[PDB]
Amino acid sequence: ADTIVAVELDTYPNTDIGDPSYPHIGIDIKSVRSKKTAKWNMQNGKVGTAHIIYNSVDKRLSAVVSYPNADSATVSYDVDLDNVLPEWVRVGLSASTGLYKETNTILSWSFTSKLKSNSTHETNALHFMFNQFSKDQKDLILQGDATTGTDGNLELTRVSSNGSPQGSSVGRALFYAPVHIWESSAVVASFEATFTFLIKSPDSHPADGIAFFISNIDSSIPSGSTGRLLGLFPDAN
Amino acid sequence: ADTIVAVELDTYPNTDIGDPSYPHIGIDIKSVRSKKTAKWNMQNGKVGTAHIIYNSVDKRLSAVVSYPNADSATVSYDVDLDNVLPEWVRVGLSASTGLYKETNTILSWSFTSKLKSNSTHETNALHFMFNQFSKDQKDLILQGDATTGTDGNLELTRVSSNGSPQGSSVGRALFYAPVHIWESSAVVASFEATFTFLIKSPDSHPADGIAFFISNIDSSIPSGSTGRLLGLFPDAN
Amino acid sequence: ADTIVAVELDTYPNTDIGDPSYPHIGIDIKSVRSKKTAKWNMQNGKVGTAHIIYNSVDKRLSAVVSYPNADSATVSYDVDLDNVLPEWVRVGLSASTGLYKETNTILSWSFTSKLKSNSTHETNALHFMFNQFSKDQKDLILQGDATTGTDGNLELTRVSSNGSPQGSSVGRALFYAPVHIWESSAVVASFEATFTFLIKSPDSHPADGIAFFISNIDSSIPSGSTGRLLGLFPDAN
Amino acid sequence: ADTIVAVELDTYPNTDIGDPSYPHIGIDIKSVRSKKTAKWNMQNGKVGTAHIIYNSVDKRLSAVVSYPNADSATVSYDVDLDNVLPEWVRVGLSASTGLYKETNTILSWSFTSKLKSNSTHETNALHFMFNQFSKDQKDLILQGDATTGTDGNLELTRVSSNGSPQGSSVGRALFYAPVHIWESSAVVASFEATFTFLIKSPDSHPADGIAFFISNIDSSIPSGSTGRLLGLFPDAN
Ligand SMILES: CO[C@H]1O[C@H](CO)[C@@H](O)[C@H](O)[C@H]1O
Ligand SMILES: CO[C@H]1O[C@H](CO)[C@@H](O)[C@H](O)[C@H]1O
Ligand SMILES: CO[C@H]1O[C@H](CO)[C@@H](O)[C@H](O)[C@H]1O
Ligand SMILES: CO[C@H]1O[C@H](CO)[C@@H](O)[C@H](O)[C@H]1O
Ligand SMILES: [Ca+2]
Ligand SMILES: [Ca+2]
Ligand SMILES: [Ca+2]
Ligand SMILES: [Ca+2]
Ligand SMILES: [Mn+2]
Ligand SMILES: [Mn+2]
Ligand SMILES: [Mn+2]
Ligand SMILES: [Mn+2]
Repeated sequence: ADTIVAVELDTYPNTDIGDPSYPHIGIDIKSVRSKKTAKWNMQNGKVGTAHIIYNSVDKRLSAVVSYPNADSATVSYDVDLDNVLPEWVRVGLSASTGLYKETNTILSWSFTSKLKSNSTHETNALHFMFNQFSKDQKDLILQGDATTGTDGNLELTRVSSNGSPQGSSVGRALFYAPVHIWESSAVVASFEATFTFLIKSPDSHPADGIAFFISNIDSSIPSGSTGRLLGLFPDAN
Repeated sequence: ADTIVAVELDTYPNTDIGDPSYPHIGIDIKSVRSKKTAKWNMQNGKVGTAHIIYNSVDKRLSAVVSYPNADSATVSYDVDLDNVLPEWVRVGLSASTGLYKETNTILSWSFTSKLKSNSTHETNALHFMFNQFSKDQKDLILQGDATTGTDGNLELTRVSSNGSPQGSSVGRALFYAPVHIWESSAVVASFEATFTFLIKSPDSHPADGIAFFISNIDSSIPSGSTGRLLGLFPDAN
Repeated sequence: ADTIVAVELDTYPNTDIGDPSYPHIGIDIKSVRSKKTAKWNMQNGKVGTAHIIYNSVDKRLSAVVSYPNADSATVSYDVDLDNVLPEWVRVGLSASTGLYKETNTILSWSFTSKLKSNSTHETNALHFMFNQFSKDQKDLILQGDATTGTDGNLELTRVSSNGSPQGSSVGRALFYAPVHIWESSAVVASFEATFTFLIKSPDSHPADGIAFFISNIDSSIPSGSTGRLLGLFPDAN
Repeated sequence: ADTIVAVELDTYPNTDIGDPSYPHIGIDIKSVRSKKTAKWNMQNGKVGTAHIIYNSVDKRLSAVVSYPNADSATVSYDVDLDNVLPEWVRVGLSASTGLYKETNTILSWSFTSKLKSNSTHETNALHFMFNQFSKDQKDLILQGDATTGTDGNLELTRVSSNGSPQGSSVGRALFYAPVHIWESSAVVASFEATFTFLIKSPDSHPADGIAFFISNIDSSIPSGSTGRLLGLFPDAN
């Protein structure tokens, strides 16, 4: 099984699996049943921004999602990631559709990770920024239905030539290099991620969502994870 | 005026104004009587590192002070800086000596503040890093007894040619440009500061401390702030 | 007299002062008569980008100006800036109008300067990024007619409430802190600047241009520098 | 295949394959016979720094190698990397020993590449910084005899437990993620690399050198590349 820590932007309430009865953002620690959720006023067809931050001193994972001239939704959860994740991890973006569907377009993604060790002036850092995706983006491992390059964007799920999102799709984009997210002798370890997205549905209920995730480096899409499982979990427990 | 938020590295216990009876690190929100403290095992004559972090989503000001392969001291306090500080501030380093003394040497100092406002990708940022200070450090406002260029370092308090710290000294170094640390339409505002210091005392009785502070842009050393007031407060209330 | 090194985006050919007979970009070392110029196809009413770069190893000052889906114009000049400029300098943007006029709007500006000294891991750095300007931008010294905050933009020259650029205007925006652009013991000193602009004229010939400049820290707009002198030079020699 | 661009720090003169008869630094464009060299006063047993820079506007690859307060060696060569390299590359460090030997220790390594494309503000960037290497450095591909974690450093060639370098050794360390160093619609593409090394030889006769290189992503050490071929070339043509 993979170890997944994710920040989900869930557009479809699967009441039967623990979702709140509204679009929401949530912190998922190894289960799709979010440990904390916040009401999110998703704006169909508009470009939004999600900011995710964590540092080993506060041990608080927080995320803010906003649309220009709208209020933000923010959710935080106290978690000591050194007890949940392996030392080396891969980071990525995941999305899915099921009966209902929506485009899960990523227009930009940036990430920064820093390990500041005990003997200062011994920081290790990794930062990558994507403001354009190209047709053959060799630094991204694309899984499932994910593709790059259409209008210089990353399409996490299948969308037809005429712009229509397809149902029962699931895809993930993971950055190629392993990330050292924590290490025993660091006095401060922190990371921040930011991505802009465009979710638009034709049908009355967009589904299923987008998630920022951190996993074991060899993670792959689980069998049966389309729909409500966001291409992250094998079951809904 | 002046409004001060400071992270103090207090080496002398002034139990009459609320200090614990041991060297400590504390978060000072407009008063020398720290809102939160943590015991600090100050190592006389060794170079240590202080890391200060804050972000408006968590509204938690945290500081870590370590020495190469020694345990670190950490202190955190929940505070919404938008309700304490002006929008525009100046950041700096302060130090003082009283009847007892020590060298308050700064070997490097860096700071970073970022404001990610409402609109997709509209970020404002400021970053400066000094790993060596020159005799004519034009981008620093030196107040009191602070000098630069002695061995490529910043001396916040008076030291004599022979390397001996003087009593009743106070000095502060402020970065020249005003900093926008908060703004009403920012989705996320955050800052990080790091500095390495060397506190050395001829006898085993150092006083008074070093402090990283954020103040109104027009701040100047208050009268009588040597000693226990760290060059920061006018009184001990 | 001030010492000015500038990269001009000149929209009006003042043939009588040495300009080429077309819009052009040029490297100005202490004189408005550019040491090198390149033909520039200015696109009225479109947002463009200028990138300026220099490093002490190559001692080449280069600038590229482009508009999306258009060819860029680039100009380079070999100059050892340590022999032209003071060690400490202020950097800014300047613009002017004369009989003919245009808006000289800056939508974003970012700058990075680094001094890497001999004993490595002793780099000094300064970076600031502005993607939004506010009504009271305290970290910018505005000179002449320059104002900030209209649509979160920096207007270097006067433009009426109804959006009309005015003639005989000149204004400059300089970053507040002095910049150390070179120093005797650095093994590498480099800087890069980037700004996006929107120049639109109602009249048949926009004038006069925008310039990125580096000057002595106390520089002020010279008397008679509106029009063709870009608010940078006292005469046209 | 393989296509190699490298900056070599050559400590042993192989006058038969074109080396000057002194230790030198050189720019190698697909051949060990450097296109340009500069004399290097290699200081046995001291830690030195190498800085490599390149930007597509000037199309000039420059390198500076210095030692604390000693004169630096500089070498520059005009080359359009878009005509030599694939779009996607891997960057790494290489070293070898032959009949004579030395330690080829890397103490820190950082790299930064940025692509500023046509559209206002659409920049892609990659930055990694290693100031300490762990035994399990998962984001580095180690080829040959290179190992990490010995004292927090990268040993590119074989050293014995007692600190003695071995002959006929070759090893390379490549950053895990492919790097986009050039792209057809980029207005500006640039990269900077810095690394600190320590070359120590038991006798006063070190060989063979260390080299920073950029290659096709699938590059592996060529057969017989120990010694003078620096683990980079198959032959000496
Ligand atoms: C009706 O159920 C189907 O569609 C929804 C919405 O798309 C998914 O959440 C769910 O997994 C799938 O089984
Ligand atoms: C005994 O007092 C004096 O010396 C101590 C230590 O320097 C200071 O804290 C104090 O303000 C000053 O009055
Ligand atoms: C016709 O001349 C006037 O207008 C032009 C264009 O605006 C300026 O360059 C010049 O300085 C001013 O004297
Ligand atoms: C005399 O030769 C041997 O040793 C030298 C120095 O190590 C290498 O350059 C060379 O390739 C190898 O053949
Ligand atoms: Ca759901
Ligand atoms: Ca005290
Ligand atoms: Ca002109
Ligand atoms: Ca050789
Ligand atoms: Mn959910
Ligand atoms: Mn105290
Ligand atoms: Mn001109
Ligand atoms: Mn050679």
